[PDB]
Amino acid sequence: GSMTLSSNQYQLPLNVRPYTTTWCSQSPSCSNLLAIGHDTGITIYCASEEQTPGSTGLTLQELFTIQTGLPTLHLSFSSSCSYSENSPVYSLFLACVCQDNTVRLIITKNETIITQHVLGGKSGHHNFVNDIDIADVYSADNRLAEQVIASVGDDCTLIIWRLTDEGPILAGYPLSSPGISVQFRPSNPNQLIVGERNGNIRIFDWTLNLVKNPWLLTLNTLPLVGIASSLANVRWIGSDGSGILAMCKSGAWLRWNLNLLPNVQGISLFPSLLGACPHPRYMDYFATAHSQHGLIQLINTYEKDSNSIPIQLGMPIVDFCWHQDGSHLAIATEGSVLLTRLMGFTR
Repeated sequence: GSMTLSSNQYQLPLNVRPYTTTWCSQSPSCSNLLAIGHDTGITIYCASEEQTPGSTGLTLQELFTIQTGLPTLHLSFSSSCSYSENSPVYSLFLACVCQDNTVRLIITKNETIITQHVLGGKSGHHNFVNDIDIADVYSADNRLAEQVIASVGDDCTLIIWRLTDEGPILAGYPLSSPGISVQFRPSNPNQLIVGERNGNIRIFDWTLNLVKNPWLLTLNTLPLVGIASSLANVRWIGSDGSGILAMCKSGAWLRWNLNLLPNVQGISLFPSLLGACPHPRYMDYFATAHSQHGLIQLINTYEKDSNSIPIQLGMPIVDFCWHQDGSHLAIATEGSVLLTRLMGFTR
């Protein structure tokens, strides 16, 4: 089944290859900002309402480009991003992964990198970094105590990198196979979830008091089901992280709510190289792409036979993400970015 929608497409400069897309949802004032990581940096767009009469849909305006000089492969905005008028200035805080296998915190005034912290050499990952996330930690004082960056790689380690009122604190934790996803728990920056290539799913409170088994809980997709039987990503679902959604590269997906099996399982119409993209408002929904062919399936976890395919492009999809409003998707192709509004989520 198809879906009613409208899409605008914006050409990227002919020499610009995109790698990653993310909305600045973590910060309320900046939630209309879209970042595209590409081969020489990060380009920031602002989504706003169209000016020509009779268009409730959003348009995209390119703002500026943060120069890095090399590919940016993964990217996450922090909750400290802010905007102020009076010459308007965006103050951005971005965690990212670059082609040199560094994990970074990039702090900006519009395009200008005022401060940059770079984790590389011997302190950082010793192989490809596959994913990154960032969380802001506030103490009993209610001020910003720490910014915490988590990253996982093919060196089979999880790195926790805290930038404190004391300076940096670095910690590495061993995994049983390459770390392919990491995400802090919504509403609980003390906890995170790690997906491993082999199907292991680590839940971790990094603040408790290194060992071989620091996890609170390890789930596992392997008995319930590079491209194989597992695993593309795993994500928290719900405002409080009351659920977990895991997606294998085959398209097999699993959901747990928080006899010892998952609450529900299924399989996407297509393989899922990038993994699942959970809906930001309706926890029963997630999107998954056939990235090489340019298809996106929208799956409702409690309604099987709902073969909903809102998107077919006839060209590969590089990455995609939901806008916080839950109606728009941003989709990067090899030479463009699309802004797509699904009318059924309207709103």
